[PDB]
Amino acid sequence: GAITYDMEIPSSISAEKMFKAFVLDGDTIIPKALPHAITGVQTLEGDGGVGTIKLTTFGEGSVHKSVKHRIDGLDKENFTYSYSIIEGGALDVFESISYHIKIVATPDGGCICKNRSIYTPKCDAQVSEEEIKAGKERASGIFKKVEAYLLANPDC
Repeated sequence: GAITYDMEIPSSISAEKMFKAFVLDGDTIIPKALPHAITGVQTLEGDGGVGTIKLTTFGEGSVHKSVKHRIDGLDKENFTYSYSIIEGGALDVFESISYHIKIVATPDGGCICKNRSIYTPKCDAQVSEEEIKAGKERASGIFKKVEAYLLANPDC
């Protein structure tokens, strides 16, 4: 089938600005969030919206130098965001890789932000604990460097 793993994050930035900083503005913030194994991020479409394609590229300790993914869906009623890997070396081991954020407000001027990944094998791979734990540290780094970017620069 397809296997999946999740994490939940308390945040104070607005749910739109959170995902905007997380991948749309991710051109600097994702490199700064994972400065060892990531080296760069770039857009490959009319940006920001659904059906935007995005490059992400990698450094030391890395199985593949690059991957491409899409901004796949967004639902600002309960701010769910889909984003999915479409080509590049992550799909050498896997048939498809995908991701799911969910964001809802609090009574305290913030948000609760859940994040998740989905891995579809070529009917063989088990999914490695390495990307479960690195996925936590990488997504955490983004949710921290995004709030620190918007601490310095909320006017964007």
